[PDB]
Amino acid sequence: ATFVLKEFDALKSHFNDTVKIILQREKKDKIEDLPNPRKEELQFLTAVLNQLEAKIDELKPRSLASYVHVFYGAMLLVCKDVENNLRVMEKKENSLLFTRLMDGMGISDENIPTSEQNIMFYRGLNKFLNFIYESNDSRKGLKKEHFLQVLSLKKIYSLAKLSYEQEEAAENNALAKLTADGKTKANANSFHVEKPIDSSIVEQFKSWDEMKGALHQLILDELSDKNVAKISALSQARSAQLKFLQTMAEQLDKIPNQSLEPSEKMAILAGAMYIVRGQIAQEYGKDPLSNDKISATVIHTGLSTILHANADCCEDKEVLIAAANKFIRHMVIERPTKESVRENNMFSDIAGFQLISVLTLIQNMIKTCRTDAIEACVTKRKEELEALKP
Repeated sequence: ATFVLKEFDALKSHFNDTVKIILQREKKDKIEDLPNPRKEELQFLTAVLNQLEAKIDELKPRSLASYVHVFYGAMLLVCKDVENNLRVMEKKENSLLFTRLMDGMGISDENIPTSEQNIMFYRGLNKFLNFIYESNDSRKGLKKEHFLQVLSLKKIYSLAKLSYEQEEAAENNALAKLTADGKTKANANSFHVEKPIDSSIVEQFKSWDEMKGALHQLILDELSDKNVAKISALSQARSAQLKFLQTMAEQLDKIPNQSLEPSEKMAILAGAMYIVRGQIAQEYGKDPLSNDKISATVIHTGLSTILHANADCCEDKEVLIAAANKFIRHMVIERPTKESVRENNMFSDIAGFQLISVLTLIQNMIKTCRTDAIEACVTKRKEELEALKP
Protein backbone atom coordinates (compact mmCIF):
# COMPACT_ATOMS: atom_id res chain seq x y z
CA ALA A 1 0.00 0.00 0.00
CA THR A 2 1.31 3.39 -1.17
CA PHE A 3 -0.20 6.83 -0.58
CA VAL A 4 -3.39 7.51 -2.58
CA LEU A 5 -4.04 11.11 -3.64
CA LYS A 6 -7.33 12.82 -2.87
CA GLU A 7 -9.20 13.74 -6.02
CA PHE A 8 -9.74 17.30 -7.18
CA ASP A 9 -13.31 17.95 -6.03
CA ALA A 10 -12.57 16.29 -2.68
CA LEU A 11 -9.65 18.70 -2.13
CA LYS A 12 -11.75 21.65 -3.32
CA SER A 13 -14.79 21.02 -1.13
CA HIS A 14 -12.62 20.32 1.93
CA PHE A 15 -10.60 23.49 1.30
CA ASN A 16 -13.73 25.62 0.96
CA ASP A 17 -14.97 24.21 4.28
CA THR A 18 -11.60 25.16 5.80
CA VAL A 19 -12.13 28.76 4.66
CA LYS A 20 -15.65 28.75 6.12
CA ILE A 21 -14.40 27.33 9.42
CA ILE A 22 -11.66 29.96 9.78
CA LEU A 23 -13.94 32.87 8.83
CA GLN A 24 -16.65 31.85 11.29
CA ARG A 25 -14.13 31.32 14.09
CA GLU A 26 -12.64 34.77 13.41
CA LYS A 27 -16.12 36.34 12.98
CA LYS A 28 -15.13 37.68 9.55
CA ASP A 29 -17.21 37.86 6.38
CA LYS A 30 -14.40 37.45 3.83
CA ILE A 31 -10.76 36.41 3.62
CA GLU A 32 -9.53 39.96 3.10
CA ASP A 33 -10.73 40.91 6.60
CA LEU A 34 -8.51 38.29 8.24
CA PRO A 35 -5.10 39.19 9.69
CA ASN A 36 -1.85 38.02 8.13
CA PRO A 37 -0.27 35.53 7.73
CA ARG A 38 -3.54 33.58 7.54
CA LYS A 39 -5.11 36.16 5.19
CA GLU A 40 -2.44 35.84 2.50
CA GLU A 41 -2.13 32.09 3.01
CA LEU A 42 -5.83 31.65 2.24
CA GLN A 43 -5.74 34.21 -0.57
CA PHE A 44 -2.85 32.27 -2.15
CA LEU A 45 -4.75 28.97 -2.00
CA THR A 46 -7.99 30.55 -3.25
CA ALA A 47 -6.10 32.17 -6.14
CA VAL A 48 -4.44 28.86 -7.03
CA LEU A 49 -7.80 27.04 -6.94
CA ASN A 50 -9.44 29.67 -9.16
CA GLN A 51 -6.63 29.55 -11.71
CA LEU A 52 -6.77 25.74 -11.67
CA GLU A 53 -10.49 25.74 -12.49
CA ALA A 54 -9.97 28.36 -15.20
CA LYS A 55 -7.30 26.15 -16.77
CA ILE A 56 -9.56 23.07 -16.59
CA ASP A 57 -12.16 25.05 -18.52
CA GLU A 58 -9.62 26.29 -21.09
CA LEU A 59 -7.55 23.13 -21.64
CA LYS A 60 -10.29 20.48 -21.20
CA PRO A 61 -7.96 17.83 -19.72
CA ARG A 62 -8.69 14.15 -20.05
CA SER A 63 -7.79 13.73 -16.36
CA LEU A 64 -7.17 16.05 -13.42
CA ALA A 65 -3.99 14.38 -12.08
CA SER A 66 -1.78 17.39 -12.95
CA TYR A 67 -4.25 19.76 -11.32
CA VAL A 68 -4.37 17.63 -8.17
CA HIS A 69 -0.55 17.74 -8.09
CA VAL A 70 -0.50 21.56 -8.19
CA PHE A 71 -3.13 21.85 -5.45
CA TYR A 72 -1.26 19.41 -3.18
CA GLY A 73 1.91 21.39 -3.83
CA ALA A 74 0.19 24.66 -2.96
CA MET A 75 -1.39 23.25 0.21
CA LEU A 76 1.86 21.68 1.38
CA LEU A 77 3.61 24.98 0.61
CA VAL A 78 1.19 26.83 2.92
CA CYS A 79 1.72 24.18 5.60
CA LYS A 80 5.46 24.86 5.36
CA ASP A 81 4.76 28.62 5.44
CA VAL A 82 2.67 28.11 8.61
CA GLU A 83 5.58 26.30 10.27
CA ASN A 84 7.98 29.06 9.17
CA ASN A 85 5.70 31.74 10.66
CA LEU A 86 5.25 30.06 14.06
CA ARG A 87 6.06 32.28 17.04
CA VAL A 88 7.39 31.55 20.59
CA MET A 89 6.58 27.92 21.58
CA GLU A 90 3.76 27.59 19.05
CA LYS A 91 3.32 24.06 17.71
CA LYS A 92 2.04 23.31 14.21
CA GLU A 93 -0.34 20.68 15.68
CA ASN A 94 -2.32 23.53 17.29
CA SER A 95 -2.70 25.47 14.02
CA LEU A 96 -6.25 25.16 12.73
CA LEU A 97 -5.03 25.90 9.19
CA PHE A 98 -2.16 23.40 9.31
CA THR A 99 -4.30 20.58 10.70
CA ARG A 100 -7.21 21.26 8.32
CA LEU A 101 -4.94 21.32 5.25
CA MET A 102 -3.20 18.08 6.23
CA ASP A 103 -6.58 16.47 6.91
CA GLY A 104 -7.87 17.64 3.53
CA MET A 105 -4.91 15.99 1.79
CA GLY A 106 -5.29 12.72 3.71
CA ILE A 107 -1.86 13.09 5.33
CA SER A 108 -1.21 11.72 8.84
CA ASP A 109 1.66 10.32 10.87
CA GLU A 110 1.31 6.87 9.30
CA ASN A 111 0.28 7.93 5.76
CA ILE A 112 2.48 10.41 3.88
CA PRO A 113 3.10 11.03 0.16
CA THR A 114 5.90 9.15 -1.56
CA SER A 115 9.16 10.70 -2.74
CA GLU A 116 7.87 10.51 -6.30
CA GLN A 117 4.62 12.27 -5.40
CA ASN A 118 6.44 15.08 -3.55
CA ILE A 119 8.56 15.75 -6.61
CA MET A 120 5.48 15.81 -8.84
CA PHE A 121 3.71 18.25 -6.47
CA TYR A 122 6.45 20.87 -6.45
CA ARG A 123 7.56 20.37 -10.03
CA GLY A 124 3.92 20.87 -11.01
CA LEU A 125 3.39 23.89 -8.77
CA ASN A 126 6.58 25.57 -10.01
CA LYS A 127 5.53 25.16 -13.65
CA PHE A 128 2.06 26.46 -12.71
CA LEU A 129 3.51 29.57 -11.07
CA ASN A 130 4.95 30.69 -14.42
CA PHE A 131 1.40 31.73 -15.37
CA ILE A 132 2.16 34.97 -13.49
CA TYR A 133 4.72 36.01 -16.14
CA GLU A 134 3.93 37.55 -19.52
CA SER A 135 3.99 34.67 -22.06
CA ASN A 136 4.92 32.45 -19.04
CA ASP A 137 8.45 33.92 -19.51
CA SER A 138 10.02 35.75 -16.57
CA ARG A 139 12.36 37.51 -19.01
CA LYS A 140 9.28 39.61 -19.82
CA GLY A 141 8.26 40.36 -16.21
CA LEU A 142 4.97 39.85 -14.43
CA LYS A 143 1.75 40.14 -16.40
CA LYS A 144 -0.02 43.45 -15.83
CA GLU A 145 -2.88 41.37 -14.38
CA HIS A 146 -1.86 37.97 -13.04
CA PHE A 147 -3.59 35.30 -11.01
CA LEU A 148 -1.68 36.04 -7.77
CA GLN A 149 -2.17 39.82 -7.81
CA VAL A 150 -4.25 39.76 -4.59
CA LEU A 151 -0.99 39.02 -2.75
CA SER A 152 1.61 41.56 -1.74
CA LEU A 153 4.76 41.50 -3.86
CA LYS A 154 6.81 40.41 -0.85
CA LYS A 155 4.54 37.39 -0.28
CA ILE A 156 4.62 36.38 -3.95
CA TYR A 157 8.40 36.37 -3.73
CA SER A 158 8.60 34.51 -0.43
CA LEU A 159 6.11 31.79 -1.48
CA ALA A 160 7.76 31.24 -4.88
CA LYS A 161 11.21 31.12 -3.27
CA LEU A 162 9.91 28.58 -0.76
CA SER A 163 8.41 26.48 -3.54
CA TYR A 164 11.65 26.44 -5.56
CA GLU A 165 13.41 25.35 -2.36
CA GLN A 166 10.89 22.54 -1.77
CA GLU A 167 11.48 21.14 -5.27
CA GLU A 168 15.25 21.33 -4.70
CA ALA A 169 14.89 19.42 -1.44
CA ALA A 170 12.64 16.76 -2.95
CA GLU A 171 14.96 16.17 -5.91
CA ASN A 172 18.01 16.13 -3.63
CA ASN A 173 16.38 13.50 -1.43
CA ALA A 174 15.67 11.28 -4.45
CA LEU A 175 19.32 11.68 -5.54
CA ALA A 176 20.51 10.70 -2.06
CA LYS A 177 18.45 7.48 -2.25
CA LEU A 178 19.99 6.24 -5.51
CA THR A 179 22.22 3.18 -5.52
CA ALA A 180 24.96 2.75 -8.10
CA ASP A 181 24.18 -0.81 -9.26
CA GLY A 182 22.56 -0.27 -12.66
CA LYS A 183 23.82 -2.89 -15.08
CA THR A 184 22.64 -1.34 -18.34
CA LYS A 185 24.91 0.43 -20.78
CA ALA A 186 24.04 3.98 -21.78
CA ASN A 187 23.07 4.88 -25.34
CA ALA A 188 24.04 8.44 -26.26
CA ASN A 189 22.26 8.09 -29.62
CA SER A 190 18.85 7.50 -27.99
CA PHE A 191 18.98 10.96 -26.37
CA HIS A 192 16.58 13.47 -27.92
CA VAL A 193 15.34 16.84 -26.64
CA GLU A 194 11.65 17.58 -26.13
CA LYS A 195 11.80 21.18 -27.36
CA PRO A 196 14.50 22.75 -29.57
CA ILE A 197 16.60 25.24 -27.63
CA ASP A 198 16.10 28.85 -28.71
CA SER A 199 19.16 29.38 -30.91
CA SER A 200 19.35 32.98 -29.68
CA ILE A 201 20.45 31.54 -26.31
CA VAL A 202 23.48 29.71 -27.77
CA GLU A 203 24.29 32.32 -30.43
CA GLN A 204 26.78 33.89 -27.98
CA PHE A 205 28.90 30.72 -28.26
CA LYS A 206 29.19 31.12 -32.08
CA SER A 207 29.40 27.44 -33.06
CA TRP A 208 30.03 23.96 -31.74
CA ASP A 209 33.56 23.93 -33.20
CA GLU A 210 34.50 27.35 -31.79
CA MET A 211 33.16 26.38 -28.37
CA LYS A 212 35.39 23.29 -28.30
CA GLY A 213 38.31 25.47 -29.35
CA ALA A 214 37.70 27.96 -26.54
CA LEU A 215 37.58 25.07 -24.05
CA HIS A 216 40.76 23.58 -25.50
CA GLN A 217 42.57 26.93 -25.28
CA LEU A 218 41.39 27.48 -21.70
CA ILE A 219 42.82 24.11 -20.63
CA LEU A 220 46.17 24.98 -22.24
CA ASP A 221 46.04 28.22 -20.24
CA GLU A 222 45.65 26.34 -16.95
CA LEU A 223 48.47 23.96 -17.88
CA SER A 224 50.67 26.92 -18.83
CA ASP A 225 49.79 28.78 -15.62
CA LYS A 226 50.60 25.78 -13.40
CA ASN A 227 53.67 24.95 -15.52
CA VAL A 228 52.62 21.32 -16.05
CA ALA A 229 52.15 19.24 -19.18
CA LYS A 230 48.97 17.19 -18.57
CA ILE A 231 45.62 17.59 -16.79
CA SER A 232 46.50 14.64 -14.54
CA ALA A 233 49.35 16.78 -13.18
CA LEU A 234 46.96 19.36 -11.68
CA SER A 235 45.42 19.24 -8.20
CA GLN A 236 42.75 16.54 -8.11
CA ALA A 237 39.79 18.92 -7.81
CA ARG A 238 40.81 20.96 -10.85
CA SER A 239 42.04 17.84 -12.65
CA ALA A 240 38.66 16.10 -12.32
CA GLN A 241 36.74 19.24 -13.35
CA LEU A 242 38.72 19.68 -16.56
CA LYS A 243 38.53 15.93 -17.23
CA PHE A 244 34.75 16.22 -16.78
CA LEU A 245 34.53 19.02 -19.36
CA GLN A 246 36.75 17.14 -21.82
CA THR A 247 34.67 14.00 -21.28
CA MET A 248 31.38 15.84 -21.92
CA ALA A 249 32.71 17.43 -25.13
CA GLU A 250 34.18 14.16 -26.44
CA GLN A 251 30.94 12.29 -25.76
CA LEU A 252 28.74 14.92 -27.42
CA ASP A 253 31.08 15.15 -30.41
CA LYS A 254 30.44 11.47 -31.22
CA ILE A 255 26.64 11.84 -31.45
CA PRO A 256 25.42 12.18 -35.07
CA ASN A 257 23.98 15.62 -35.83
CA GLN A 258 20.66 14.21 -37.02
CA SER A 259 20.31 12.68 -33.53
CA LEU A 260 21.44 15.76 -31.55
CA GLU A 261 21.78 19.13 -33.29
CA PRO A 262 24.99 21.16 -32.74
CA SER A 263 22.97 23.89 -30.97
CA GLU A 264 21.87 21.32 -28.38
CA LYS A 265 25.46 20.15 -27.93
CA MET A 266 26.47 23.77 -27.34
CA ALA A 267 23.74 24.06 -24.69
CA ILE A 268 24.82 20.90 -22.86
CA LEU A 269 28.50 21.90 -22.85
CA ALA A 270 27.63 25.40 -21.61
CA GLY A 271 25.64 23.88 -18.77
CA ALA A 272 28.60 21.64 -17.92
CA MET A 273 30.80 24.75 -17.85
CA TYR A 274 28.38 26.39 -15.40
CA ILE A 275 28.74 23.29 -13.21
CA VAL A 276 32.56 23.48 -13.10
CA ARG A 277 32.45 27.25 -12.63
CA GLY A 278 30.06 26.69 -9.73
CA GLN A 279 32.21 23.99 -8.14
CA ILE A 280 35.22 26.33 -8.21
CA ALA A 281 33.22 29.22 -6.75
CA GLN A 282 32.20 26.93 -3.88
CA GLU A 283 35.89 26.24 -3.17
CA TYR A 284 36.25 29.98 -2.54
CA GLY A 285 33.12 30.15 -0.37
CA LYS A 286 31.00 31.81 -3.05
CA ASP A 287 27.60 30.87 -4.41
CA PRO A 288 27.96 28.57 -7.45
CA LEU A 289 26.36 31.26 -9.61
CA SER A 290 28.38 34.10 -8.07
CA ASN A 291 29.30 36.91 -10.45
CA ASP A 292 32.25 37.87 -8.22
CA LYS A 293 35.55 38.03 -10.00
CA ILE A 294 37.84 35.53 -8.27
CA SER A 295 41.33 37.02 -8.18
CA ALA A 296 43.18 34.18 -9.94
CA THR A 297 41.56 30.93 -11.04
CA VAL A 298 42.43 30.84 -14.74
CA ILE A 299 39.57 28.36 -15.11
CA HIS A 300 36.82 30.20 -13.21
CA THR A 301 37.64 33.50 -14.92
CA GLY A 302 37.96 31.76 -18.29
CA LEU A 303 34.66 29.90 -18.00
CA SER A 304 32.98 33.13 -16.90
CA THR A 305 34.39 34.67 -20.11
CA ILE A 306 33.38 31.86 -22.51
CA LEU A 307 29.89 31.80 -20.95
CA HIS A 308 29.44 35.59 -20.82
CA ALA A 309 28.11 34.63 -17.41
CA ASN A 310 28.15 38.18 -16.02
CA ALA A 311 26.00 39.39 -18.93
CA ASP A 312 23.56 36.49 -19.38
CA CYS A 313 20.15 36.47 -17.70
CA CYS A 314 19.22 33.92 -15.06
CA GLU A 315 16.57 32.37 -17.32
CA ASP A 316 19.20 31.60 -19.97
CA LYS A 317 21.49 30.11 -17.32
CA GLU A 318 18.64 27.87 -16.13
CA VAL A 319 17.99 26.65 -19.69
CA LEU A 320 21.67 25.76 -20.24
CA ILE A 321 22.05 24.06 -16.84
CA ALA A 322 18.78 22.17 -17.36
CA ALA A 323 20.08 21.04 -20.77
CA ALA A 324 23.18 19.53 -19.16
CA ASN A 325 21.05 17.98 -16.39
CA LYS A 326 18.91 16.17 -18.97
CA PHE A 327 21.87 14.78 -20.93
CA ILE A 328 23.81 13.74 -17.82
CA ARG A 329 20.79 11.93 -16.36
CA HIS A 330 20.18 10.12 -19.65
CA MET A 331 23.75 8.79 -19.57
CA VAL A 332 24.15 7.95 -15.85
CA ILE A 333 20.64 7.21 -14.49
CA GLU A 334 18.91 4.06 -15.67
CA ARG A 335 15.14 3.89 -15.28
CA PRO A 336 12.48 1.16 -15.52
CA THR A 337 10.96 -0.87 -10.13
CA LYS A 338 13.54 1.88 -9.48
CA GLU A 339 15.98 4.38 -10.89
CA SER A 340 19.65 3.75 -10.16
CA VAL A 341 23.06 5.07 -11.15
CA ARG A 342 24.79 2.93 -13.76
CA GLU A 343 27.78 0.97 -12.47
CA ASN A 344 29.60 1.87 -15.69
CA ASN A 345 28.91 5.33 -17.06
CA MET A 346 30.68 8.07 -18.96
CA PHE A 347 32.27 9.46 -15.77
CA SER A 348 33.46 6.18 -14.25
CA ASP A 349 37.12 6.79 -15.12
CA ILE A 350 37.27 10.28 -13.58
CA ALA A 351 39.10 9.74 -10.29
CA GLY A 352 37.45 11.57 -7.40
CA PHE A 353 34.40 12.54 -9.45
CA GLN A 354 31.34 13.06 -7.24
CA LEU A 355 28.33 12.44 -9.49
CA ILE A 356 25.63 12.82 -6.84
CA SER A 357 27.27 16.05 -5.70
CA VAL A 358 27.14 17.32 -9.30
CA LEU A 359 23.46 16.44 -9.66
CA THR A 360 22.76 18.12 -6.29
CA LEU A 361 24.68 21.24 -7.36
CA ILE A 362 22.55 21.41 -10.52
CA GLN A 363 19.40 21.48 -8.35
CA ASN A 364 20.88 24.33 -6.31
CA MET A 365 21.72 26.40 -9.40
CA ILE A 366 18.27 25.84 -10.93
CA LYS A 367 16.66 26.95 -7.65
CA THR A 368 18.85 30.07 -7.59
CA CYS A 369 17.98 31.01 -11.18
CA ARG A 370 14.26 30.68 -10.43
CA THR A 371 14.55 32.72 -7.23
CA ASP A 372 16.61 35.40 -9.00
CA ALA A 373 13.92 35.65 -11.67
CA ILE A 374 10.97 36.16 -9.33
CA GLU A 375 13.01 38.63 -7.25
CA ALA A 376 13.78 40.67 -10.36
CA CYS A 377 10.16 40.59 -11.50
CA VAL A 378 8.57 41.68 -8.22
CA THR A 379 11.27 44.34 -7.75
CA LYS A 380 10.49 45.84 -11.16
CA ARG A 381 6.75 45.80 -10.46
CA LYS A 382 7.32 47.51 -7.09
CA GLU A 383 9.34 50.20 -8.87
CA GLU A 384 6.63 50.70 -11.51
CA LEU A 385 3.94 50.97 -8.83
CA GLU A 386 5.92 53.54 -6.81
CA ALA A 387 6.49 55.69 -9.92
CA LEU A 388 2.70 55.92 -10.44
CA LYS A 389 1.76 57.17 -6.97
CA PRO A 390 0.49 60.79 -6.78
